[PDB]
Amino acid sequence: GSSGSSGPNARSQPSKTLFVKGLSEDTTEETLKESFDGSVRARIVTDRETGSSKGFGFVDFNSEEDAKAAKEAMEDGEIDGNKVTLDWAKPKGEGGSGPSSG
Repeated sequence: GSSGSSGPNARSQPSKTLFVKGLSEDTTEETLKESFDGSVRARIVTDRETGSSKGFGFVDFNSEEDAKAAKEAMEDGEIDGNKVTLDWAKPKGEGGSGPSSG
């Protein structure tokens, strides 16, 4: 039962835009936006060869807070009958430099 967290629960501050991966080639920014009750806008990536929705985009929020609160909601949500994974749009680097012990 013991359940409870504080803050973003990460090393650095959270992101305002939520990364949504696992959409349907048809999934439009429209269905992606609504999916998150609170967001202000939505974006979807498209291929340059085929010119069709790759299957992932992003959801812009007024603030990291609103975004997070929306992430937990759609945490296990599925857009257009398809499971989607929400993750904080954050880079990585030239491989793996940053988080370490010694």
